[PDB]
Amino acid sequence: SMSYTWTGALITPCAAEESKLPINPLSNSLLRHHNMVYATTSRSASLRQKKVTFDRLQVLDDHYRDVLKEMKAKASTVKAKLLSIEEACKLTPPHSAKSKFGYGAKDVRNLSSRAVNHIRSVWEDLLEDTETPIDTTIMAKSEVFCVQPEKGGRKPARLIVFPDLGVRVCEKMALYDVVSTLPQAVMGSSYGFQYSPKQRVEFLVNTWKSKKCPMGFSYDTRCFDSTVTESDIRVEESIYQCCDLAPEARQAIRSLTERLYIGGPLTNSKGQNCGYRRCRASGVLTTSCGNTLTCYLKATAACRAAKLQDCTMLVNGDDLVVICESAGTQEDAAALRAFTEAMTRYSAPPGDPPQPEYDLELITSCSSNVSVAHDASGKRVYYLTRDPTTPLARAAWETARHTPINSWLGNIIMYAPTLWARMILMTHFFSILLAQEQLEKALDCQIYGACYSIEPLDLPQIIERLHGLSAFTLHSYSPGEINRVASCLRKLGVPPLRTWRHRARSVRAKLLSQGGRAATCGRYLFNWAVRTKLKLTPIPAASQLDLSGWFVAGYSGGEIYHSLS
Repeated sequence: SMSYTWTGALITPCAAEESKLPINPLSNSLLRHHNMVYATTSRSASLRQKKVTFDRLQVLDDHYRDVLKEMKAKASTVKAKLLSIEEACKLTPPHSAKSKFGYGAKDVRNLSSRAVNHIRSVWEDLLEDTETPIDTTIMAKSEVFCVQPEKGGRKPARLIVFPDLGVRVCEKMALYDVVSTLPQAVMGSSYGFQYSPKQRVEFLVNTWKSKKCPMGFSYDTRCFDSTVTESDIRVEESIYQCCDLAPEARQAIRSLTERLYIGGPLTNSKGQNCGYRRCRASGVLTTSCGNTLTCYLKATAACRAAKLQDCTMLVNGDDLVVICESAGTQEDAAALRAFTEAMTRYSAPPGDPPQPEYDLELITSCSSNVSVAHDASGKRVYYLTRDPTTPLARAAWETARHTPINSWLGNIIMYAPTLWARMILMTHFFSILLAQEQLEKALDCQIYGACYSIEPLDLPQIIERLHGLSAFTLHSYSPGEINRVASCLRKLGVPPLRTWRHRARSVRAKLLSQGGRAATCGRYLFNWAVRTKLKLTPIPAASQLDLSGWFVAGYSGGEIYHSLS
């Protein structure tokens, strides 16, 4: 069964695609090697198509089936509520794709008579048609990367697939509660999305220390979505069906599974037939939960085949980390081969093969690795961090162009404690914000496929809740970490880490100068940039935050918008 089949209709853009970074002043202040920062366009989509299109063989064994039965037994404890139309409408992001039926996302959120009526009619249809494949749009995704180690050697665009806005509101009705609460229920400590960065590094470390003589490894899969088989999607459904569901909810899931999730026609932006899909659609609500479930099922089966001892997993969609138990160096390298050849039977061959690590800090996952620093107390605090090449690169983009999602905002949130988000991302953007009278404005950002609307003035307490107060006091960062950031600041052409210190003093003074919530940003965020430190006490607004539904579930192209209605 082919992941995709094509007709020859192109993957068309719906608008004008920008490919290169503008030489903006605000841009160049951050990053001067602007010819290194590109964005993806539909021009590279056929390259991608060649990567994602293959025939997939799949052979399930007793291990797989044991594990599946164990997951279903736990999913049987779940009682999932059916959402009301209004409820699912509220969950729709305001700048989500308009419906081909002359109503939009802002219409849905407003309960526009028209939108609501043909959401209803779509729901009705899901109950009375169990067979007809639902149409989908296929699109080249525009993302900014920095170029790489070879020649100018760029990633092709990712392909997104999504049904109509109406179906997407329906998916939410039938399945939001299921995909929000079943992953934790089935996978427990291993479901990665339940974790704020603090909690995530805490789990990783505690898992590590709990071991004998720990061995760990990431496992990258080649184009995961393309490997998800029709079987995979049906089995996924068999798990959902173990929930207590409402009768309509149950037929809705059964219909969506047959009509949408397992495959269907792909249409371009010109309304032409592009071809057929028989694997995971990136942009349906089940994509994150289903990927996580499927990954954790396959991984856990492959462990037992590989005979790895006392494994623990952290699964985030298709990103898999495994901390387990060394049996000797050559033995370990041999079981890691087995895990792979077993994953390959399950139709999940590896990107570049898994490599046993023996330092926790060496293992990468979710584009991330644990690192160590010290708080003001000299006490060693663990934190999570990554190569800043991509974040800074996109930071360079959102500076020079208006973008719907400001990744930097999310990046300062998730990577509050990191050297590079503190010295560059915080400094850069706050000097901009201050020089533009735009601190009180709220900007949209994503955390785990979920959109929030946040005012940057509330960044210190959001950072304290998630990361701790030490994330304003960290120093003595590790050598290699420091050496990676600096090495990256060269590549991108970013002023080095001593440059950013002065700029910070300047804005920090400009921030204190304003009192109110502004000043507490300057005092807390940029306290690193002085030696006569102010001293830092718990912020009153910290505990009074509603950070519910923040680190509960992942919604990768699930179209979720948790912020205020």
